[PDB]
Order: sequence, then structure tokens, then C-alpha cells
Amino acid sequence: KPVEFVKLGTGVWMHTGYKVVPPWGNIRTNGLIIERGDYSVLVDTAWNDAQTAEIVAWAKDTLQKPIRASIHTHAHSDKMGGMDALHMLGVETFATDLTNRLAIERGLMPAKNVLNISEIGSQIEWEGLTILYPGGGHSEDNIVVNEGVNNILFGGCMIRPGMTTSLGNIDDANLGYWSKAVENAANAFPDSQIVIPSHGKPAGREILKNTAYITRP
Amino acid sequence: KPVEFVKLGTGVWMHTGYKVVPPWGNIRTNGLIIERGDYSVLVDTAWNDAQTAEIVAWAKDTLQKPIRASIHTHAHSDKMGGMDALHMLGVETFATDLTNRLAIERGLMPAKNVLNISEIGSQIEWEGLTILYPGGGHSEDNIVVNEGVNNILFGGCMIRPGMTTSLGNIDDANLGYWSKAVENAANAFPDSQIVIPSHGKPAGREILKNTAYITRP
Amino acid sequence: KPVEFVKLGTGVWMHTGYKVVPPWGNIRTNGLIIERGDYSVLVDTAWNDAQTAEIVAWAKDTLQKPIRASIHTHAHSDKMGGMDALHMLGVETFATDLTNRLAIERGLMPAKNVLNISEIGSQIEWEGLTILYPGGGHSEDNIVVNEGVNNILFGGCMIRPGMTTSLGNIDDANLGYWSKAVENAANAFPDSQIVIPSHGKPAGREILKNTAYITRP
Ligand SMILES: [Zn+2]
Ligand SMILES: [Zn+2]
Ligand SMILES: [Zn+2]
Ligand SMILES: [Zn+2]
Ligand SMILES: [Zn+2]
Ligand SMILES: [Zn+2]
Repeated sequence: KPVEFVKLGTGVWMHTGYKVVPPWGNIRTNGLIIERGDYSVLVDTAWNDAQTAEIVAWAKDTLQKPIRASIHTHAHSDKMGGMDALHMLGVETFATDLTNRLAIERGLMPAKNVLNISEIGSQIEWEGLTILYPGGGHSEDNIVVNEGVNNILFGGCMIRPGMTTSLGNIDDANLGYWSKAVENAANAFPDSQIVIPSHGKPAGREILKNTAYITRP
Repeated sequence: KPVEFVKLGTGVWMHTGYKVVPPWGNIRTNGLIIERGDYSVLVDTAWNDAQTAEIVAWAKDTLQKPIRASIHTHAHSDKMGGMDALHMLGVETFATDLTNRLAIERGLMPAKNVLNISEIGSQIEWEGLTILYPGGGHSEDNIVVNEGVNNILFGGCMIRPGMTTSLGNIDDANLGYWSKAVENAANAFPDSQIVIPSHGKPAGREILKNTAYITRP
Repeated sequence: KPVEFVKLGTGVWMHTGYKVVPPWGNIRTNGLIIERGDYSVLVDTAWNDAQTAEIVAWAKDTLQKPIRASIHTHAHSDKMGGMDALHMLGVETFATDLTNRLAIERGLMPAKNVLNISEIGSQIEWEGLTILYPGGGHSEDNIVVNEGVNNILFGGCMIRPGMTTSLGNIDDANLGYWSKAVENAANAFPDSQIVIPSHGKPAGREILKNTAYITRP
């Protein structure tokens, strides 16, 4: 069950790695590779260093656009489990200040560069993407990332897969605000008809609606 | 008004970028590129990431001496506005501990490596240059950098342009010590007949004398 | 007395640099270069940046396996005196949290990445090596590194040379625990018949036994 790559749009790729989570078998986690002119940028590691090193190699060897920098969408091991590989492979890593503090607390390696988007609704442009902090949801520090050329919204773990009603790992969730965070992301990026959850298949905006329903108070 | 490069001496180049500062039009900021055997070092970013990326590209493509490391002469956006570009482009950045703390406070990105020159008069050798902390002046953390082969003193923003009497952005100035800081730099580097201010043209030691006069208590 | 390289095993090299320590003449310090498939990893700097830059160049030019990352075995200038060179040359550096804190206190540059092995007996795998914190000895933060293919134990400064009875620089030593730390390292890596001290020649396990004897309460 090695790392998979699939095209989502012009210059936009999904990476997927798998980890057995007992007693439930293999759980996928998804991130993105986004091409620029002669390099690429990364959204999230995979589960560990070996999977993450495969992603770096694939961008270099298949796209011929080496990964120069990355952004991490919250402090859990599906999104930051491969930080050491990124650092050793010359990738310049970015996360929010809160994400880095939580990463250190949780035994994960922090990113090298801090983004300051602590207020709900804060948005910044990063490497041609829009990063939004929509408020706490799956994790207090969760961020979303929008690719406005193809109109692809990376919801990460804040967006649940398909029509599930399961909530996933809620150890760090903000159960009170999660549905509002989803609405905030949906309202910020109305043109994005492709939505990417971490733990399921690419879908459309129906997975924003389903997630907001199943997590609503 | 794109980034300009001009030769100051053997292996020493000035980079200049421009920013409109309302209501006064385009304001230049200057830094240096200094060649070593097969790489170069940088003094200051330009105003932003795009200008700073042009500087990195020009060293690689025109000098064939890629920028390996940089030093930043205080925590303002003319000197550190391009830090993210440097970090993404593999440049190893240096600043004093005070500069990094002020950068974080001011919303700028800190350098990756800390120099400890906190006492007035402290000097260190860095990549064949002499770095001096002459005391607070234009900004409490301002440093100067001397290139002793061509005898070029980079005064940065601590040295005002030409015969102006205007003081520039004094929000963070040490008005009591600035003239003494200028004298300290002048006495430390007597052989340097080329003096580079951030916001005006290269000149000689008369701009040390003029600055010390116009900022004197 | 320039930097020396000697083969210890398949893909494992010792680097040695020298520094005059008045009034006693030239003192060697040793570290390792360990090959991987198309890159190498480094154990310790040499005494300063120039020596450390020679090591980086030799891995690139002679092994054709550039140094990608390094580990530092405690916060003294024989092990971390070349950090600035590593950082400028693109090496991703690692040390324990305690080592980094001591480095900053002692005027050395900290590593870029923190390992958390603070409890006596903690072991981690790093780049195919086993890193062990055996407890305080030569320095409170000393770690050892084992290369299990050739069975080479890098004892660093925690292991004294040959049959000496001298203790070296004990400014930061844990004289009460040092012999137990040596025993802990010996028991953790029983198969390693090649043992490398920082300040003497490669030897066998007799230098573990001698060190434990001469430092025992
Ligand atoms: Zn999560
Ligand atoms: Zn997740
Ligand atoms: Zn300024
Ligand atoms: Zn200025
Ligand atoms: Zn030592
Ligand atoms: Zn030593």
C-alpha cells in the first residue's frame, strides 16, 4: 500500500499514504503537490518519513518540479509525521504559530517558518494559494488551503469523507465551533467545486454540506 | 521600477529595489551582493519577496555565484521584507538576537541564525566581512558591515543620503545616541572611502560626517 | 595539520581535526561520515568552520555522497564548533534539546532540529543509526551513536583514549554517573567491537572498560 499520486487539475496532484490504525485496517491520508513554473509546493506530509520522502522524489523525478516549500494544516501525525524527511530533503516548511506549539506538545517536529493567522477568518496568500484559518474544528489549529486557478479547496481533516457520519479522531476537536468553521471555509471559497478531505475521496461541495450537518450542535 | 544592480568594486555589487511610500512616490532601498570563490553572500533583502527573488536569481544567473547566506542590518521591511523568499530559495539567513526579536514583534520573519553582538562596539568576522554593532541610531538594533578588500562600508539606514537634513523613518530611532553610533562606525573603519546608505546614492565619507551632524543632539 | 579521513568500515569514515590547546600542543577531535545510498550523514563537526567545510567538501568530492544531515554528541566546541559552516553548506543539523540549550549558553550555535531523548536509556533510530542517551558523563548532555552494519560505536568524548588515566576537560562532567553511563552504552551495544573516542585512536571495547575504571567513584 505505497504512496499514490492522482491528478486533480492542471498542475495540482493529490498524494495519498496509508497507515494501519488498529483495529480498523489501513487509513488513507491525503495532501497536495501544486506546481509552479520550475518548482512545486506541498500541502501536508504523509504519515511518516518514508512516505513523505517518496512524495519529494516523485515531484523531482516525475514532475521535474522539485518541492521547495510546504504548508501543514494542523499538528497531527497524518499532516506532520514526515517533517524530518522534508527538513532533510531541503523543503522549507511553514505552519501557524499555534500548530507549531501543538506539534511540539504532541511529539511532532515543528515547521521552520511561522504563519500568523490566529484570528478566525484570517487569510493570507502563500505561494499563490489562499490559506484561511476558519476557526477550530477537527483540531483547534486546523487551516484550509484554496488553489484558485483550478478552484480546488483542500479541506484537510476539517472536512469528513463522503456521506459518513463518523467524526474520526476527535481527541483535539472543537465540537462547538466545527460546523461554523466549515461554513466559514465554504463562504470564503465559493468557486471551488472540488473539495479534498484528508481521509476520503476527492468530492464536491456536498462534502462541505455533509460535514457541517454531521458536526452541527 | 524593477531591481537594479550596479558594481561598486571587485566582487561587490549594490542591489536596489523601490517601493511607493505614500504620499511621496518611489523610495529606493539598497543592499549588497559580495562574491566569494564560487558563491556569494547577501547584505539585506529588498522591500518584498519578488524583488528579493530577483536578486537571488541575478547572483545565480549573472555572477554564477549563488547566494549562500545573508545578513540583515535591522528589523524593518526594507531590510527584512524578503525573508520568506530567501528561506524558500535556500539562503541561510543571519541577524542579531535583538533584530530577530524586533522582527517578530514588527511582523517580519526572523533570520535562521543568531549573531551575539549586543554590546556597543562588538565586532565579529562573518564570511570575510566585519560586522559592527555601533549602538542605536536609526534603529536600536542597527548594524554596519565593512568589506575590507575594496574598503566599502555598508552603513545601511544608519547613514542618511547625501546632504539631506531629513531623518527618514524615525519611529524606532535612538535620537540621543545616533550621532555617536555614526562616529563609532567611522572610527572602526577608517580606510573605507566608499559608504553605502540604504536610501540614497553611494558616496564617500562626507555622508558619515553629514549624518553625524544632522542627527547630533 | 589539516583534516584527516580514514576508513573504519564499509561506508564509515572517521574525520579528524586538530587544534592547539595551550600549553599542550595539537589535540585531535574525531567524528564520523556514514554513507547512505546517494548521500551521507555526519556525526559531529570538527573544531571550527574551516575544518568542518573541508569535511563537507570531501564527502561531496571524494565519496560523491554529499552530507545531508548531522548529529552532535554534546555542546562543546570540538563537536559543535563548525555549526555555522554546516548551516551555510545546507546540512540539516540535529541535537538534543538539552544540547541545544547548553550550546546557546556556551556561545555555540544550536542545531536546527531537536531530538527528545532526555531520560537515561532513551534510544531512537536516526538515519539508520541508533542514538542513545546513556546519562551524564563527560558532559551532562553526552550522547553515543551506534552504526549496526559494521558494529561501530561512536563514544565521542564520553570514552577516553587508550590506557590514559587523564580525564580531559571535566568542566561540565558528571563525575558521579560517568562510569555508569559508560556501562549503559556498553550494555546497549554489545556487538560493537570498534569503539571511537573523540580524542584518541579508534580501539576496541577495552577502551570502554578502561574509561569505566578510570572514571569510577
Ligand atoms: Zn488531525
Ligand atoms: Zn486526519
Ligand atoms: Zn529602518
Ligand atoms: Zn531604511
Ligand atoms: Zn566535550
Ligand atoms: Zn571533547
